[PDB]
Amino acid sequence: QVASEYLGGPGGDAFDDKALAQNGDITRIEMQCTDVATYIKLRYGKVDSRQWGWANENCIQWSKKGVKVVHELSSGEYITSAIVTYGKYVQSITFKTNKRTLPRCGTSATEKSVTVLIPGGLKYISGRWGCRIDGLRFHAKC
Amino acid sequence: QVASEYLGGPGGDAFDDKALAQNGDITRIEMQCTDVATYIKLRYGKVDSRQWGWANENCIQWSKKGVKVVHELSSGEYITSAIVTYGKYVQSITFKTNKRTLPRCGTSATEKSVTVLIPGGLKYISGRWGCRIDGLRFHAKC
Ligand SMILES: OC[C@H]1O[C@H](OC[C@H]2O[C@@H](O)[C@H](O)[C@@H](O)[C@@H]2O)[C@H](O)[C@@H](O)[C@@H]1O
Repeated sequence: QVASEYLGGPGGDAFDDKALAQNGDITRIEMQCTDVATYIKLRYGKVDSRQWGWANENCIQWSKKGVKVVHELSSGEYITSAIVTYGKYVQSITFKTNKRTLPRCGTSATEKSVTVLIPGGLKYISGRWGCRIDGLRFHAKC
Repeated sequence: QVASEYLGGPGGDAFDDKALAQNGDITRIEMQCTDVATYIKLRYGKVDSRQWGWANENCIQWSKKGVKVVHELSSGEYITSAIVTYGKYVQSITFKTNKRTLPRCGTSATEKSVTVLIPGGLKYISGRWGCRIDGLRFHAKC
């Protein structure tokens, strides 16, 4: 088991997709994206996780909601890196796969930025969520 | 395996330690360091690479030379982060391991900076070299 540092802060509630990943490779990314990323929801084989973020419509009181973005992954497509900007929360995420680069979720990229290599491809994520994505940790197929 | 983007420029000649890295984990880092890093040379298990940089002493016409810096890694110690400043060439390299942060090689850090995280540890480097380190790419273990 290989995993990155946790990137983000202590708000929200912890989540962990470890068990759900026993379904198989990530086949889809769903996010909600505005000036910042407000939720993430990956699909492991055929099974989605819960929506990790945008806990309720009342969250408009603290950030914009944004637009739902989906990337359906093709067979043999694996997420191999993530550019993350973060501070108190995850601000923006830019995934790259072994087949293509994907657009950034979160138009603002002003906080500290790191490029996380994800050896063997991303296996699953853990982190913290509430009205947005408080933090993420990337667990690799290695 | 998964790799970072290529950081640097198109000068020099390509090198790639992939085949050498079959000989083992990185056990040693050697660099030549002045205001910029002028060469890099890793050891994989017991097997040293060629000196990637400072092709000859007349290279002093185009940059300073620097001092030789050796870091021996303990068993189970691996490089989990590389902060690189770069443009036309690699300017500076700051390696962090799971045990300690190593000093920057290259006292000047004025060029574009990137922080590459390598969960599980760096496996090997590739890049381009001549009088100095034209560029580097970081390869993970899977
Ligand atoms: O590795 C750097 C560089 O090394 C050799 O070039 C040395 C210098 O050549 C001068 O002609 C030039 O004006 C300088 O900019 C170069 O640093 C090597 O031949 C070259 O390919 C490399 O980029």
